[PDB]
Amino acid sequence: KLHKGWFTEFSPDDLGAWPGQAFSLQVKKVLFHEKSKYQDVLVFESTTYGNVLVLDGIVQATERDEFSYQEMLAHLPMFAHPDPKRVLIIGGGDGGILREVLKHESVEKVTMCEIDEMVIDVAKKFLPGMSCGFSHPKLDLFCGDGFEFLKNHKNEFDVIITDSSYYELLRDALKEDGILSSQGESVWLHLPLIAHLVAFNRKIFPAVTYAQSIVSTYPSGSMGYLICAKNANRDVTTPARTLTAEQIKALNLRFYNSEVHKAAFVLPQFVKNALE
Amino acid sequence: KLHKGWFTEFSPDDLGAWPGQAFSLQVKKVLFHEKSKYQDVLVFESTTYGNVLVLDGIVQATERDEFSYQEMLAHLPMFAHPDPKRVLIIGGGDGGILREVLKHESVEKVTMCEIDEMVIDVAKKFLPGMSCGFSHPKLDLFCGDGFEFLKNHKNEFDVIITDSSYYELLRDALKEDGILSSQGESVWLHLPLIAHLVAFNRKIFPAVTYAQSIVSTYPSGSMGYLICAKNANRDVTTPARTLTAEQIKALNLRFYNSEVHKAAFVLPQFVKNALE
Repeated sequence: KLHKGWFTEFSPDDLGAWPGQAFSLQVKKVLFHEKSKYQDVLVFESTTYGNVLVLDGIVQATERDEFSYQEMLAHLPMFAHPDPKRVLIIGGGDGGILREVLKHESVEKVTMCEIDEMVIDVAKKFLPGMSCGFSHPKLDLFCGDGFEFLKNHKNEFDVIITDSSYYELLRDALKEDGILSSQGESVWLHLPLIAHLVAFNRKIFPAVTYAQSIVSTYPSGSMGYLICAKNANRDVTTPARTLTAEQIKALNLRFYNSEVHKAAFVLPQFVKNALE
Repeated sequence: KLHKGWFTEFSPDDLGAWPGQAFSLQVKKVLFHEKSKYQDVLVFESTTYGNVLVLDGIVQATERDEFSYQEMLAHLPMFAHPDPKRVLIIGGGDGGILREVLKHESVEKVTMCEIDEMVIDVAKKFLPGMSCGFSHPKLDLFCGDGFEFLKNHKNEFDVIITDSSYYELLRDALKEDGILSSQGESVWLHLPLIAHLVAFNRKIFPAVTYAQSIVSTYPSGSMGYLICAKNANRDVTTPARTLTAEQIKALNLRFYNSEVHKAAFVLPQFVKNALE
């Protein structure tokens, strides 16, 4: 997919998508490019965004933006839950969600399901500051069939996060005041898809809300986040406890905070319409 | 700048900017492309974004997104002011800000400074729904030297909006409870520039705040907005009066509302740091 010193993130319709547009990064030099038994895995140093990881032609992480979507996707469920001790990450090969989860002292053990071990190694070698947590004693790594895992691990997890009736599996895997956080597509591109996803979870969970935030290297520039809670009294849109100016700096948070937490759920009109 | 059925919004460093990246739209057919005495003006029908207007190689408006930045840039100052009657738009050749301003019944007269009459005509011909308001009896159009204009029109305006000391001119042009709204760059790209702009306006106005929102076709996907008030007691971050579900639909608002209004000022950590 590399051209004239330029990488272009085309939509998969190239012979869930973003047809009719594409975003491009200027390349200094390729640093890796193999095929694992799952996906085309490419990393390059870019002119202005640092090292960037692309999987199957889709940008996954950038050194320039190492924090924005990861802080939101992890910290939303984490701070909304009143004492998250047991956490599951589905996806996360790059390390960014893991890094953010480990900032919560209440965590006793954190399990991560990543099928492609090559993504982890790449991230270890080419993307530090994204992949520090892979040596943490609280990390329980698993490369197995993740569906069977979830079938056999009911009532284990205070928080499940997924980098994306599977949602019934997720519901049963959570403990009783469990919160779920899932990567939630683009309101600019997949609004009928988002509407669909929210609707069926309202069948499964007593509380389902959809927040969003800016993310530069994501198609069209905002990622959404689906957040479902098992307890009908959990308001996931106000965090359990509220962070002070110094608690934030202590935690090296660059995007997320209590105020931002709350505002990410104040949706634009056209988004609010389609979710009723 | 047109290639293989694809238009690419490169950064001006092509031999205030976004070096090292670019965004692209798939072209069905060109619809216009002339040089006026000011700027290269190009409009094309795109595969998936409708007709798009590009000026000097910079995307200005799209039929897919006709509303998001327009609704915010215009309605922020408009609803923050308690009775805006006299309004000035600097820029606005496409018509979008004007459309949104005319929704406020309190407006008696609205003056617009656009140098390039070719942009207005193009917008009239190729972009309806963006350019309905060019026939409104409240619109006072002006194609003159806009600096001299502002020198001679002191204490006339309740609201000035600009599609972008200078800012001293603007301050003097405003009446006594005047509010100012200016296109405010990208927090992803021009943070030292945003920091600079906010700092000098805190010298000029007793209240200066910076809000932002998502905007798909803008570089990296969020436009910022600079909002300054002459009265030190004006809190621009809470609108004067608060819109109901029906007032919103009456006004055909697709992005903006009172809740959204307020949240656009809740800045991400890294942005909040750099503005202190």
